[PDB]
Amino acid sequence: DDLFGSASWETEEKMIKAKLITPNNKKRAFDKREVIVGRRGLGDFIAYAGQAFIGLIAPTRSGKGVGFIMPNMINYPQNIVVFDPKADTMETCGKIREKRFNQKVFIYEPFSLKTHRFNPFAYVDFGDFSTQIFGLAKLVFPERKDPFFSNQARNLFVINCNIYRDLMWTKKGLEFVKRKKIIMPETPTMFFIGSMSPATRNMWNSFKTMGGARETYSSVQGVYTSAFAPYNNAMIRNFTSANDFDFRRLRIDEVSIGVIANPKESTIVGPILELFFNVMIYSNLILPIHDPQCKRSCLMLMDEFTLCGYLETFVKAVGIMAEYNMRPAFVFQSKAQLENDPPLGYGRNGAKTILDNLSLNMYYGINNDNYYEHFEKLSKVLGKYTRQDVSRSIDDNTGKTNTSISNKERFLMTPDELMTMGDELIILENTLKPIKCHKALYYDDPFFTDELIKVSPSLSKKYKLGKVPNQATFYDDLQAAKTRGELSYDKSLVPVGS
Amino acid sequence: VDDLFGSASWETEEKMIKAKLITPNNKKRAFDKREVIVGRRGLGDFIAYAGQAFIGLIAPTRSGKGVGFIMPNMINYPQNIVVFDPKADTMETCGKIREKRFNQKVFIYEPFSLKTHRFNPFAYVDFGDFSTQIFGLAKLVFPERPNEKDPFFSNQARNLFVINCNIYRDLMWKGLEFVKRKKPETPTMFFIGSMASGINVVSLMEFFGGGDNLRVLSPATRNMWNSFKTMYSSVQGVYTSAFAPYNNAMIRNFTSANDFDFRRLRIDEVSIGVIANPKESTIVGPILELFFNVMIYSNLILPIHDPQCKRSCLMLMDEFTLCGYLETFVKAVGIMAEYNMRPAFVFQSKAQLENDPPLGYGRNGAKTILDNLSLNMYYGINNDNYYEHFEKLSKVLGKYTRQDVSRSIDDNTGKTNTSISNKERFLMTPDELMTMGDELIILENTLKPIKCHKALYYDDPFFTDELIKVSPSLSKKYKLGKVPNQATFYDDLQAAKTRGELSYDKSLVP
Amino acid sequence: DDLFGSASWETEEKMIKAKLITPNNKKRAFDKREVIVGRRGLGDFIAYAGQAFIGLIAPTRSGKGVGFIMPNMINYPQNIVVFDPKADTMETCGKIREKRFNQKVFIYEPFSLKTHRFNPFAYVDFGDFSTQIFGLAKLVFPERPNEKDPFFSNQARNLFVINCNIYRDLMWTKKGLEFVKRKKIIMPETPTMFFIGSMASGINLKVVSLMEFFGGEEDKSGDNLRVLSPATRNMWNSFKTMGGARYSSVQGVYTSAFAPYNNAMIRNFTSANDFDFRRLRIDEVSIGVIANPKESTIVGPILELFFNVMIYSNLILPIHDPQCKRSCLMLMDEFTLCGYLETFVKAVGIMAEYNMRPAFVFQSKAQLENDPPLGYGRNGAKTILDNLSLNMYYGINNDNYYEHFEKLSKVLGKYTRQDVSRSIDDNTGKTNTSISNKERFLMTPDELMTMGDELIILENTLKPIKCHKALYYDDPFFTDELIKVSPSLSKKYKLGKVPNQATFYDDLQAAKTRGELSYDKSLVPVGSSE
Repeated sequence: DDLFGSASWETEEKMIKAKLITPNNKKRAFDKREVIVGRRGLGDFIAYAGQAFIGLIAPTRSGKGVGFIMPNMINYPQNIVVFDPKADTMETCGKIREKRFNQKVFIYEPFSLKTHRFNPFAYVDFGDFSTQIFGLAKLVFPERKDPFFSNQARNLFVINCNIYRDLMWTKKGLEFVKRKKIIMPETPTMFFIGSMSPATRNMWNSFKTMGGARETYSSVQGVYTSAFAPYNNAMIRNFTSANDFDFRRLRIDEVSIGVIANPKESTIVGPILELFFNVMIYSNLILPIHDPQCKRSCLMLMDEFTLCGYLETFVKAVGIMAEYNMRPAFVFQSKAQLENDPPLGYGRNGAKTILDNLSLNMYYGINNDNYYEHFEKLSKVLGKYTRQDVSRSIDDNTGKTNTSISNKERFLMTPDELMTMGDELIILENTLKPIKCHKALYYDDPFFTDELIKVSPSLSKKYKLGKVPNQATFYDDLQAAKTRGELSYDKSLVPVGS
Repeated sequence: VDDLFGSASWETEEKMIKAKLITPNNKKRAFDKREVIVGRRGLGDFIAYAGQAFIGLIAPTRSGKGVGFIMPNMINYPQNIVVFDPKADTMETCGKIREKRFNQKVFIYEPFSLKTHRFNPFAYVDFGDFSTQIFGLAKLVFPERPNEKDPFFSNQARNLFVINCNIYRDLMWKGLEFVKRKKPETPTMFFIGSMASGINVVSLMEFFGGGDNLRVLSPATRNMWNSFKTMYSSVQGVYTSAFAPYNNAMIRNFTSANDFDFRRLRIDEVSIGVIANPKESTIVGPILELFFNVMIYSNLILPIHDPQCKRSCLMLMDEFTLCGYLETFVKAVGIMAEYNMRPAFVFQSKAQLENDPPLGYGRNGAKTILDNLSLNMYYGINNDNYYEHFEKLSKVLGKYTRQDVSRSIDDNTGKTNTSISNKERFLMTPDELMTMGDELIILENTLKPIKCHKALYYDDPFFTDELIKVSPSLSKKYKLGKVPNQATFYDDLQAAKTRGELSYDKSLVP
Repeated sequence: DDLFGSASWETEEKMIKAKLITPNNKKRAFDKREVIVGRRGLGDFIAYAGQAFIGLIAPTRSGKGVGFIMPNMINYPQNIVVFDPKADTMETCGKIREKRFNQKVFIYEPFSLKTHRFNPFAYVDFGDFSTQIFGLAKLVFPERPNEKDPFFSNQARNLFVINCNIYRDLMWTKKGLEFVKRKKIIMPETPTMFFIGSMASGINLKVVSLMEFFGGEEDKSGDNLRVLSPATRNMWNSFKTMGGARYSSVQGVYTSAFAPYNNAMIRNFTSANDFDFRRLRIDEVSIGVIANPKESTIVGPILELFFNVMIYSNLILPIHDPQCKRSCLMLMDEFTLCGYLETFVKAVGIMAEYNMRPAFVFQSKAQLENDPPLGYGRNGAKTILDNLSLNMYYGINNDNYYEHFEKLSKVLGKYTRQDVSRSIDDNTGKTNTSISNKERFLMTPDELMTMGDELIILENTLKPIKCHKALYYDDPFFTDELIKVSPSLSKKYKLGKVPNQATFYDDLQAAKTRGELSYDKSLVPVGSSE
C-alpha cells in the first residue's frame, strides 16, 4: 500500500544499472574513473562513474577527510586537483600519488617560499589577443556609491599590458629598450605590470581618452595600487614569479596538484586563487575529440570550498565544465554558508546555480542543534512510507483479546535519526531513490591501508599487508611516519625562492 | 468520485482531445496543426501542443531535455525551427532530417569557425523608414542606463550613432560626386568601427563637411552635428570598445555580409541553427543580442497584414540561461505569440533564470518571461536543492479521496473485521515527483495537471525510423518500423555522427 | 450543522438585495450605471451598481479582456476612460462607443502623432494660483525617501515655481509685454512644460543666464530686475542666497526633470490640450490612453501628470454643479504597467462620491506590492486595495500563482460535510454503516486553479459567489452590438443568434483590421516635427 507514502530505499539492481556497484562489487576493476562515495563493508564500495558532479554536505569535523578526501586521494587513478588548506592531504597521500600512479606532484603554496609558481602572463600569446587582457583586467578589478575610476584603473591596466606588449614583441621596441632606460623582463609578472602600431595610436588616444589622469590621477592610481597591493608581499611576488606547470596540459600529463591556501586567514590571497582557478578551468575547454591528447580526467577535490570565498569563475563554469572531464566534488560545511553574500559566499542564486549542477549529494549527520533545519528538510526530502500500526483491546472480566491493524505514515528517516547516523550517510543521486550506506573509512579498510603501508618502511615493518591494522596504534604510527616524510610527496622538486 | 478530501485528478482524455493535445486516433495523428511534442503516453502516442502559446521546460542536469524534448521535435516539427545548439549535437544529428524530410534549407551560424554563416544587421534598412531604422538601431545599440557615470554620455552616444548614420546615408546614396575625390558600399561592423577615425583619418568636425556643408548634405544630414557639438577622445574610445569584438577574425567573418533574409523566416522552409557558448566566450553577448533583436523584430508583422508570411517558426531555446542577458526576449515574449514566433525555453531551474541580469535575467525579467509560458513541463530529479520546487508542485496537483482499510482480529476465536474509511492523499507527494524517472508533469494554464512519459526519440521507431532511413550506415544494421536494439542503437548513432552521414550539407556553409 | 464550518455561497436573495441581480434579470434595464463582473448564463449577468470600486485579480492570458474589459466597453452606458496599452480595446469598441452611445472618443497616444494633446498648464488661471503651481511643482519634483541630499531637489522645485512666477509676471502683466517686445524675448502665450524647463538655460533673445539678465553683469542698469514682481524678486533673492552661491548641481537636476520633453513625441503630446478634463463628467465622452511606461520610461512622469490632473479636475459634488451627473468608469487595465502613480494612492479614498469609478486590473497582489519603481510598495498597495469592495478572482493552473490561491482558498472558509465509513464481519457477511461530520474547503487551491472560465466574486457585504466569466464572444448580448456595427459581420452572422464559435473571433479580427469596429480616426489631430 502507498496511501501514506511510497518512499523506499533504492534497490541493488537499480544501483547496478546506475553503475554505482557491480555484480561482484568486492572484485570491481575501478576502470571507469569512479569516485568512491560510500561503502557497504570493507572493500565493498559505492562509486560514481560518468562525468556528473558530486556535492558533499559535511558539517565541521564530520569526517569528510577520512571518509571522502583521503579514500579518493589513495584510490582515484586519474589527475587530481585538491584544495589542501591544512597541508595534510598531500602530506599524507603524495607518496602514493607518485609511487602508485606515477604522477608528478605540484604544490602551490602562495604564502611560502617553498612553492610551485603560477604566472597568468605565461598563458597569453604575446607573439584574440586583447581578450585575455580584458578578462585578466576583469579579474584584477572586480565588477561591483563610487562608480567609475575603477573602470579607469582597469583601462590603465589594459594599456599597461599593451605598453609592455609594444615594448618587447616589436622589432624597434627591442632597440628602444636596448637604450638601457628600463629594466622590463622578458616575460611579465603581475607585480611588474602594477609597478608600471595603429592599435598603439588608439592606445595613445586612450592615454588621452576620458582624461582619467587629468586632475584625477591621484584617485585612479590609488585604486590601481589598492588592487595591485597583494604583490608587494614577498610570498605573493614569488608565487607569481614564474609558471612551473602548464594548466593546458592538466588533461594530458599525469599530475596531482595540491593548493595550500587560506583566504579567511588573509583576505590578500583571494584574487590570486581566483586567477589561479580561472586560468586552470579556462585552459581546458577543449573536447577530447578536438584534442585527442586531452584524454585524462581531472577530479577537483574542492575541500573546504566555502573557505575560498566568492569565485565567480566557478559560478560561470560549472554548467559547461562536465563534458571537458573537469569533474569537481565540492565539500562545504553547510549550504547556509554557500548562499551567503558575495564577500564570503556566492549569493542565493549563484549558490543555487552551483548546487543545480551536482547530481550526487552525500549527507553526513551530526547531533548539533545548529544543523536542525537542514536535516529537517533532508527528512522531508526522503519522504514517508506506509507502516502497520497494531492496537490491542482486552475485556477486563473475561480476558479475551482483540488485535487491530491499521496503516500509518512513517518518515523514511526522521530528523534526529539523520542527526545520529554516526558513520552512516545518505546518498541522493538525481535519477535514483535515496541510498543509505557507510562512510568509506580509509583507516579501517585494507583497501587503502595496504597502499599506505606499501610506500612506507615503518608501517611495512609494523603492519602486514592485507590485514586490518591494529586500530589502537595505526593512526599514531601513520602520524609518526608523516613527521619523517615517508607518506609525503617528494619535496625536493618543490622550488624555493629568495 | 468522492470529493470530500479534494477533487484532484489528471486531465481527462475528452478535455485533452478538446485542447488538441491528442486526437481520437492519436497513434495515427497527422500533425497538421504545427504541434510541438511535449510527451508521450506510449510507443508513438504523443501529447502535442497546438496553437501559439509558449512552452517552458524546467529540466535539471542529467534529466534528458535533449533526448526527451529537443530531439523529438527536431525530428518531427514540420514548420521552421531556430534552435540554440551550443554543444553541436542537435544540428549534427537532425540536419539531414531537416534537409531531406521537410525539404528545408539548413543555415548554421557558428561565429567561431571558418565554416560559418554571415549576419549583417545593415541589410534591414529602407535604403520614411530609413530614419525610423536609424532610430531603431540607435536604440538597439545604446540601451538605457539606470546608473552610469553619466546618462548624458549615454544619450549623446546614442545621438552620435544616429547622426553618424544620417551622415553615412548622406555620403552613400549626389553620393557619387565625392567618390571621385579620393582613390565598401555595403557596411559591416568593424568598417563602421572605422567610421570614427575618418575616410581611409579626417577630423570629427571638419573633413569635407561642417566649412559649410549644411546644404551640401541634405538638411538634417549635416545639421544635427551643428547642434550636437556640445550637448572626441573618450567618445572614440567608447565606440572602439563597443566595436572591438568585430576585430576578431571570427566575428569579422560573421558580420562580413549576410546570406539569409530574416524577413523571410516565415516565408521559406528553413531551419536556423545557432552555435554559441557565451559562458566560454563572454564577448558574444551583445553580438547575439543584436542577432536575436533583428531576428525577432524583423518578424513583428501579423499574418493578416502579410499573408505571404504563412509559416510558423519554433524557437528551441535550449540552454536559455547560457545565452546570458538577452533583453530581446524579456521585451518581446509578451507580444510574440500572435506573430507565430513560438519559443520553447529550456532551463535548469527557476533560480538560474532569476540570476542577476549579467549572468541571468533578473527576478523581474524572469517573472516576465515565465508569465508568458502557458504549458510548463516538469522533469523530476531527486536533489534536495529542488525540494521547495517540487513540494509546491505537489501542492498544485492537489489532494484526492482514497480508501483506508483497517482489520481487527478476535484473538480468542479468530473471526475478523474489515473496516473502510475515507482519507486524503496528495495526488503526488514531493518525493514521488522527485523520483518520477522517465515520467513528467505538464501544467497547462487552462487544464488539469497531466502526467505522462518522456517522449524519448531513441526509444520510439517514430524517430529512429527517420534517423535510420536517412543515414546509410544505419539502414544496413536496423530495419524500419521496428524498435531497434537498445544495447547498440546509441553507439551506432554516435558512429554515424562521426562520419557525418547523419549530419547535414556542410559544403554549403561559407 | 456548522461544527466544522459554515461557509456557503450567497443566495439569490442577498444578491437581489445587493442590486447585483434583479427579479427579471435577463430583462434587466441596466439603468443604474452597472459594471458587468460576471454571469450565471447567457445574457444573465451579475452587475455592480452604486459607487464602489472594483478589482480584478487576473493572471496573464486569463481572459481579463474578453471577460471584463470588452464586455463593459460594449455595454456600459456612461463615460469610459480606459487604459489601452495594446491599442486593442479601442480598436474593437470605438464605433460601439460612438454609434450606440453618441460619445465623442478621444485618444491619448504620447508616441503616435495621431493623438489628442494634454497640457497641465492649461488647467491654471494665470492673469489659488500659488496652490496649483506648487501642486504641479511637487508633481514634477516629487519627494525622495533617500534623504541623503534633498536640499537640491527642494531648490530645483523652488526654481520651477520661481520660473512660473517670472512667466506669469512677464506674459500676464502689462509692462512685461512691452519689455519682451523691446528686448526681443522669445516667449509663448500658453506655457508648456518643455519651455518651463528650457527657461533653465536663460531668457531667449542668443540666450543669457538668469543670474546675468537679473542682478548680474548683463543687467547693468538694473532695469530688467525691476520688471518682475516684488514677491518674485524676493523669491529670486532667496534662491540666489540658496543655490546661486557655491546652482551648478541644481541646473542639472532641473533640466533632467524636463528631459522627457526633449523628445519630439512628448513635445507634440504636451503642446496643446484638446479635451478639458473639467468636462469629464458633463459631456458624453470616451477616452483611451495608449501608452507603455515599461517600453519607455519617458512617458512615466507624463502619465503621472495626465491622470493626476484628470482626477483633481473632477472633485466637485453634484450639489455644487448639476452638470456633473455623468459618471466616469476608469478601466485601469494593466494597472501596474503605469508604474507608480501617487495620485491613485492619495485619491482612491475620496473620488468615490464624485462618480469617478475605477476598476483596477492587475495580475497579482504581489506585483502591486512591488516597491515604488515597479509597484506601489506594501503600504500603498494596501491603501489601494482597502478601497475595492468587489473583487473578481480568475484562476489559472500555474504554480507561480499557487500561494495566491491557497490564501484565497482559506479566505473562502470551510463547511461541514458528511462522511460514511463501512465495516463488515468477514465470516457472517453482516455489515455496518457509520456517518460522521468532517470539514471541507468551499474551494481547494487546486479547485480554484482549475476553475477554467469560472471566477470567484467577493463583495464586501456578501458571501462568496462563484459564477461564469462574462465572455463577450459567445453571448448575443454583446455580439449583437458588435455585428450591428460591422457591415460584413452583418452579412455573415445573424442578430440574436450565438455566432459560429469556430469562426466568429477570426472574422472579428478580420473586420477589425479593416477598421470597422474602431473609432473614427478622422477626428484625431495629427502633428509633424519640422
